[PDB]
Amino acid sequence: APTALERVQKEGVLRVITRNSPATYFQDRNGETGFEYELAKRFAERLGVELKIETADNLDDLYAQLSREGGPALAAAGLTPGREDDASVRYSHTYLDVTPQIIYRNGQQRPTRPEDLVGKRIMVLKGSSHAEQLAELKKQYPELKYEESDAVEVVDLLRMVDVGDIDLTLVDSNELAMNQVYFPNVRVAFDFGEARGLAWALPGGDDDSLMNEVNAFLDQAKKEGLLQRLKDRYYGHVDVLGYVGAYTFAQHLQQRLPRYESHFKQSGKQLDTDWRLLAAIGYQESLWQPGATSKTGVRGLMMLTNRTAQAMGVSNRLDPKQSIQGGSKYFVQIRSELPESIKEPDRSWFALAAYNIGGAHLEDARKMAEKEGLNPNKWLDVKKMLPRLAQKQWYAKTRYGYARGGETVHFVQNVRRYYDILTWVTQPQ
Ligand SMILES: CC(=O)N[C@H]1[C@H](O[C@H]2C[C@@H](C(=O)NCCS(=O)(=O)O)[NH2+][C@@H]2CO)O[C@H](CO)[C@@H](OS(=O)(=O)O)[C@@H]1O
Ligand SMILES: CC(=O)N[C@@H]1[C@@H](O[C@H](C)C(=O)O)[C@H](O[C@@H]2O[C@H](CO)[C@@H](O)[C@H](O)[C@H]2NC(C)=O)[C@@H](CO)O[C@H]1O
Ligand SMILES: [Cl-]
Ligand SMILES: [Cl-]
Ligand SMILES: [Cl-]
Ligand SMILES: [Mg+2]
Ligand SMILES: [Mg+2]
Ligand SMILES: [Mg+2]
Repeated sequence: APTALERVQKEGVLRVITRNSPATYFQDRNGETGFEYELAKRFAERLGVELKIETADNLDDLYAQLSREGGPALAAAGLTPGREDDASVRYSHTYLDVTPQIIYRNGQQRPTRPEDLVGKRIMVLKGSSHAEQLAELKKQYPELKYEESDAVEVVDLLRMVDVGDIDLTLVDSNELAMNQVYFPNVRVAFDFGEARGLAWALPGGDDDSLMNEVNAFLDQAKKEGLLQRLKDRYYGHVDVLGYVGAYTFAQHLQQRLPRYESHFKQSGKQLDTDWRLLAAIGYQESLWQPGATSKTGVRGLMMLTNRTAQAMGVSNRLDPKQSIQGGSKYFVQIRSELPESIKEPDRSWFALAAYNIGGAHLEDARKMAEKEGLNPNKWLDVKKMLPRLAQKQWYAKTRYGYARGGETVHFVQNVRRYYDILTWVTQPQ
């Protein structure tokens, strides 16, 4: 009889079940994203098969699907293995350590240990390891009360805390980091339990043909730095922006962006470009503040120089609509002017670089890349060269000389992250 691996290879497709959420798998007009989506896509490529994503609305359904006749090959969904073995399911080697955290609302008193969870309105996801944690606690503190939802995602639980619908929830630290940027009031109360490893889940039984390939792949993903890169993209917001930076973005998202969103959308539509990337530029430049001012005379929401403003037909840099339109037009123009050899998505990142440092200094970095045997059409390569423009040992012999290339790297990195954050916004219940 055909093995699990042989079935997949024969069918030419790897069916992967997951949750529908930015952390795992998420659809947006510009494509599909998610930590689990990208990791599973790489695994399917390793196997030389097509990835087919299936989703479940809660964990019970996810595990039921995995254990059904005709079910998917594996589940990739930020799964925490249960405390006890169950014949219905087997787990891979773990690929991410996360820490469960009790989450509370700033403005209310912070519980600091498990006993403080008594007397609170708590909600967690049904069928979760988090629910098990509380069930175990309830044996010690019978007055403990908590509710379980089988019809929402973690973003919804965190929103409930943010607006005061509940007092507390319990989530994985990576989920908190990803969502901190949406909820200005949520805070970590304390770490509840030891860190644990997330793992892919396979059907029960004694067929190890696919499992061994999964584990070989995960080890390779770790070695290549793929796990780290995905971790940083999806779960790195607090690591990179800082914790205060993260919940401060959340405040600005709630209070400032609604004042300007229509302008960004208007400009994006007329320029045929994603408004959320435009908005991300605006956040990095001014934190969405139309009266902002840099040290060097640059002003406004999109931080246009007077030269750029004039060139774009901006007559008032301090007017949010004009700044947005001018900055957006400029970004689009310089993206269009990039060498044809630079392809998307890299092309957009090079355009961000040029927005900040100008096309001339950017060309110097591309020339440097080529000289170093790197690919001048790949952003990740040229990004390595940009900081050299701030160092005399490198910039003195370049055509255009000194430039703050380190700043530019930071600029592009931050805008790309804010762009992701805006793309991953979901609607409340
Ligand atoms: C939107 C805009 O006006 N960008 C201009 C950019 O300003 C940057 C400058 C930066 C800035 O002022 N950073 C702060 C420096 S400091 O903290 O005040 O010292 N912010 C602006 C947009 O990202 O400088 C470059 C390079 O000269 C210009 O390229 S060039 O015309 O081809 O030379 C580019 O036009
Ligand atoms: C140290 C730091 O974090 N500074 C931030 C500042 O960036 C400066 C230039 C820096 O990193 O040294 C940043 O200000 C904007 O930075 C972008 C480039 O990333 C510039 O193009 C803008 O002109 C700058 N705007 C202003 C008003 O200075 C701001 C917020 O993004 O935060 C600073 O803490
Ligand atoms: Cl999420
Ligand atoms: Cl620099
Ligand atoms: Cl980057
Ligand atoms: Mg749902
Ligand atoms: Mg999980
Ligand atoms: Mg210069």
